[PDB]
Amino acid sequence: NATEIRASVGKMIDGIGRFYIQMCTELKLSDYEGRLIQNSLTIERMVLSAFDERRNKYLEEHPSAGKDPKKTGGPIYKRVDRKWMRELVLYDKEEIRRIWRQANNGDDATAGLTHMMIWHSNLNDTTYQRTRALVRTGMDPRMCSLMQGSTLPRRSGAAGAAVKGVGTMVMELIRMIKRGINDRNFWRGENGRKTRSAYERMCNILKGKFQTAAQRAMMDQVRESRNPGNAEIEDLIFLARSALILRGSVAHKSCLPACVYGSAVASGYDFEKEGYSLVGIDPFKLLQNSQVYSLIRPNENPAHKSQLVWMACNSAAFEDLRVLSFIRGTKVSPRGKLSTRGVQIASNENMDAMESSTLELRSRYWAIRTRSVQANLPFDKPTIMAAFTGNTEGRTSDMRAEIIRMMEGAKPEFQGRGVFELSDERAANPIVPSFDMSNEGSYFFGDNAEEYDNL
Amino acid sequence: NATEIRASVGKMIDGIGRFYIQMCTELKLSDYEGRLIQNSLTIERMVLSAFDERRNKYLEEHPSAGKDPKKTGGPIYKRVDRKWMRELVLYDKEEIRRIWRQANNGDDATAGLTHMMIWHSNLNDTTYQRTRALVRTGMDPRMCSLMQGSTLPRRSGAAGAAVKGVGTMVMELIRMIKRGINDRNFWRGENGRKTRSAYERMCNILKGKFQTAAQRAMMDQVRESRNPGNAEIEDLIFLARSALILRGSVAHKSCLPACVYGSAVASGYDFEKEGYSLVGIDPFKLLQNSQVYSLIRPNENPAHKSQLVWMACNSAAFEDLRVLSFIRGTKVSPRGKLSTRGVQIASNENMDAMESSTLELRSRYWAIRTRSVQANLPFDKPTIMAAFTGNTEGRTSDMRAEIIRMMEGAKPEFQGRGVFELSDERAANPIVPSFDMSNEGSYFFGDNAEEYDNL
Amino acid sequence: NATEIRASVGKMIDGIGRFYIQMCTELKLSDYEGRLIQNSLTIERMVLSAFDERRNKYLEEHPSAGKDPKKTGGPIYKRVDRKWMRELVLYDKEEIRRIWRQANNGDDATAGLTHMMIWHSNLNDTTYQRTRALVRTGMDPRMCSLMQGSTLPRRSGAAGAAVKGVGTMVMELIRMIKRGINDRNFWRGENGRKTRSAYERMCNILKGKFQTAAQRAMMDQVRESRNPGNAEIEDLIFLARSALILRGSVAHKSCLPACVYGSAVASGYDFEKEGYSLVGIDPFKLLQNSQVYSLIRPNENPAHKSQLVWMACNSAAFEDLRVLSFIRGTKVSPRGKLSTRGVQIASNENMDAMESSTLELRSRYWAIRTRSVQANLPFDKPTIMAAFTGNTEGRTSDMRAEIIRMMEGAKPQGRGVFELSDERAANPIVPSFDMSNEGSYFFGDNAEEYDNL
Ligand code: NA
Repeated sequence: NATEIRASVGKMIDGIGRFYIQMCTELKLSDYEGRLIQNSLTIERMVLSAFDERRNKYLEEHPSAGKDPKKTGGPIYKRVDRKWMRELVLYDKEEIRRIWRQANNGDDATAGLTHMMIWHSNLNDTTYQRTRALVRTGMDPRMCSLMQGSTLPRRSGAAGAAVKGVGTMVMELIRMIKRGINDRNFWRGENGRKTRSAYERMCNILKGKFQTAAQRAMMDQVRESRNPGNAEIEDLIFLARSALILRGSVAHKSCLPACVYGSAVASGYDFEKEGYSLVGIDPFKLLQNSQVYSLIRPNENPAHKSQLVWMACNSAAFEDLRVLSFIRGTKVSPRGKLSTRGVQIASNENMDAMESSTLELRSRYWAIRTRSVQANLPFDKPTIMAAFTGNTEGRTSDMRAEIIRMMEGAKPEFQGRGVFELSDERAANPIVPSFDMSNEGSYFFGDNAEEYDNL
Repeated sequence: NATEIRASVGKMIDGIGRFYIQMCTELKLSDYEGRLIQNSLTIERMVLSAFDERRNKYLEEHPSAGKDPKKTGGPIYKRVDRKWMRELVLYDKEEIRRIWRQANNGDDATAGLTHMMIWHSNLNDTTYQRTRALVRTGMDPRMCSLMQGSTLPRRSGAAGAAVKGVGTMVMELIRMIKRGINDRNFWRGENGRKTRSAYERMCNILKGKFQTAAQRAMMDQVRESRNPGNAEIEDLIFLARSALILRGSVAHKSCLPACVYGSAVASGYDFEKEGYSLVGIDPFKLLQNSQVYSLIRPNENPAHKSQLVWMACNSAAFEDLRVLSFIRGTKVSPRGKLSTRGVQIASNENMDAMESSTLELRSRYWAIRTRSVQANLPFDKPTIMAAFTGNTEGRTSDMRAEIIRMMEGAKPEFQGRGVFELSDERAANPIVPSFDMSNEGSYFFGDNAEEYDNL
Repeated sequence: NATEIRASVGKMIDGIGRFYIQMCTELKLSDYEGRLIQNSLTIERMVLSAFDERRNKYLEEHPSAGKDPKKTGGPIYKRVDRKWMRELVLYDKEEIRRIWRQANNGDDATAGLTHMMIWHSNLNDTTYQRTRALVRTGMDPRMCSLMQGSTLPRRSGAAGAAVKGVGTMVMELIRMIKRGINDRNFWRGENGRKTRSAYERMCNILKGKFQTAAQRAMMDQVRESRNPGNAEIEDLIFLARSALILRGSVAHKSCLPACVYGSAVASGYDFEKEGYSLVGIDPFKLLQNSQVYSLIRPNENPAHKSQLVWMACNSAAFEDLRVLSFIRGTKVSPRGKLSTRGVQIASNENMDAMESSTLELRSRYWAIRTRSVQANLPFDKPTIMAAFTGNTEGRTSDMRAEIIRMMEGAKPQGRGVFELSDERAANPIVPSFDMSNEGSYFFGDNAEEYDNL
């Protein structure tokens, strides 16, 4: 029955590929322009917008975007007369829906839509900073390593929860609890009932993330509080600090851009026959054989742009760079050292100086997510100081004292990688890694990237 | 009437040059020795000392320096027999005053004295750290980016105030308030009236720096407190933290050393005819055409010494390094990464190992200070954490809550730079910069420079 | 009489060498294998274990190690058939004691045992991080620069105490005071008298470290408290923060591995004739003439492994890297920038990928510890913030206010640098620092935690 899931997962990868090929024909893009990752993002955004229907389920629309809510589109980049031309294309949302379902043989393929949504979330996590959003909710900016999927749409329920990190959940809870503090009628009446049911659902999702009985117990107390306030906000802050040392269980999905899937179907490949699994070597096989191009701004390093895309494709922004450097075979530097900005090109950017280069998406080894010798690496001092702080004042409980005790005695042993040679297609001989101890361990060390809430 | 100001500003630049030429002839310096920036500083110090008359208005004299208060002087460096010789010269302050007024055609030229004072202030800001002075006044050492002109003399009135930053003002206020806490007779008597009038003047100067109505309002409350104490000190600390995010308006004057002005007049240049403006391209033109040399210690990078002087000449220590790197055309590294120390050579240093090199003071572009596409860059995490802290305990108010609300929701839209080609003398086509995002943004990131209070 | 101490110190250096030569012959190691620093560490551990007799005086034994407490040993590495072989050797502790005393001409040579113990402490200080142990005792992890000899054995006598830093002493006091808070029979009875006598001894040792009258006075109050608790713990935390700015006086002993001493005696050298002094040029002379090899893991920089050993040999982990870089002649990078791990090889590590390289232990200059132009360097911002914090709330006293005043107004352990050609210390060298280098060895530290094993 495990190969039956591989057939269904391959069936939707086939669907994303079939759709992207039709969109390239529809937009009349050359083979090079079809492999441009900037064009792939625009095509992906149109489907999520067409099926969203202003629900904020698959993406988040601009306030301007809601000027003609029956149409969707974005920038399409073409190479004309030795220069890069940008044009704003528009299609009817009903037309885009028709083409998407047509590529999936009449089906809706909600999973195919979700797949591209998580790929966008992984790209935003690897690209943009979230420290300003943490400060608004009264959080420590040093918890940036807990923000998995913090850019997901507001109403992406089932799909988003699996990818969201502990800090992302505490943020959506603190945001919601602070909204209750203002007006007392928030949690009362018919309207209140629905919001209370979502409150208990979010608390249970976050409870499932924690893998210690003490952390789960404190989340139970927060959920049972019929009228939450500043007391629960402080408990959630404390639980966020524990997540730094006593890490929660967060799922990482390796979602590639649509152009990769499309260019593999164009050659000739039946993902429904061969099957497909996001867990093992299948994503690495596609990236080794892939050919993706990207627009590049002046004073940008195309090797750093490649690391940005390669890391987002593997959902590795929150993993140890010393492990990523071993798998990649090249130093995976922290984000602050990257001479690059977002993959997307803003509308105010000038096209005259824009160039393109080949994205380097290959790896020396491949790895399977494992959540048997193990070498465990220490946390950096900012993580240690952010975790063991603020416990000298305020609320106290038997559960807080128990959690702090587990934090102090925290063992080296969670979301690991089993490294194998590319020639070892069947995962015969696991490779014991040999880390370069001079590289930084956190992708967010000295982070200087753009803030997400800028547009 | 705008060209009438250019003629008067050119008249004092002519005066500084005429004076420096006379001092080189007076001291019998070679053409190379006249272009040595160590000699330029000594000559500049003698004028500020001659007209100060122990007022602490243009400089700050050593306690030893007041052993013969009728004379002034310093180290003069000459190249004799393949080595650098240092000698201590002494002149009567009346003689130095006579030579200064003779070069300015009998005038006093107070503006010319101020100009060299601000140039010394900009050099000290770019060179020395002030974290120990911040700790003495109970401040956050991470507010080092608010210490513009923190080395200006205490009794430098109107001219110095325009250059002083928000943190410099909070320091001089807290220093003054703590002396009021100690002695109860402070605000009483003739001294009390004067010191209270200076207190209200400093509060209004700092109030003018802030560009939000809420910040100005809190400064009014601090001024109206007829007997200030620890309550106002805590308000001033909070306002300093707000200045990190809601930046004040501080004036930056590009003041070049006297040797540059002197070497331009020596060739033949009438700054009174052509005019001169510190705002536009005139300082960049002088630096492009300039030829300045500097003594250099062992294990010092002459390129890093050049960045130190070039940054001080443009008063850019408190600006974004990614903008300075674009204008300079070369990476403008943070101060911690500079393999250099102060420009001045201490009296205890050994001359045998001393060498000299050519200062690289040229730039790829020039820029005019503007206080129209704009790309806004995030603050580093130490700035964010220093700004949003300490507000959980202690004082709360309608004004404090309003300021924090503006800080949390602060938009990126704080003085910018307008970049132009050197071939674009009339500022026709503005250049949209392309930053290298791998460079650090703060000149004080990982700061390791000497403390200013050591001598 | 100063040359009489040089003769006795040379007498024990000769003993360590005589012993190591006998151990190489006993273990049948080649000349190369005798110069492998991994073999030297194993040999050194066997002597400390044989004479310890489970006292925790010279080392700290593993719980497994106490499965046959009459024997001792460790991993010995040999080069067989182009590969590195590891074998676990075992010897009777009485046999190792007999071989050690025979090399010192029948004497016990406790100083020689202490010498290798301090060398192990210096290596652990330069290698492993102690931030997790700091958090357990409620301390600031930024006080890592105060942890000299924090890995020394529990019952290490006078010699070990002298090497311990201020933060190491506050840790052993807070640990002990927290044990008194829990159980009250602690300060009562025969145990109570002894444990109280050790408490007053530790307080006086730490009092001697401080070199300001105010800091010494606050330690007196901590000692006189007949029943200490959380009040003294907070006083000790405050005194540790003062040590960041008002540094204490801690002794640093340059102890080289036994293979260095052994390889110098093998050639032929009478340390008892020439004498030996850990203070001056003698350790630098040995390192200049030394030839030491080290096993090296994949993706490790042998130049960084060399810096690790050279720094531990000079007990320099807690000194300014800008001074160490001037003496070394090469940039001495912070520990976070080093592409290396511990010198020792764990039992779970695979020998197939292991290689060896030559340790670069030479220096451009030598220096004598001096505790006359002086150039003083600023503290980094984490040190400043860790020192001036927590004084807004809690306990207050005339002594705390006096110490903070001395900290805020504090004016600027030195090194006197000389050329290698200047053996008689004629011309002191005024250093010329590279101001781009980081000043603290622990800046951005990413090394393994000492307690994990
Ligand atoms: Na970056």
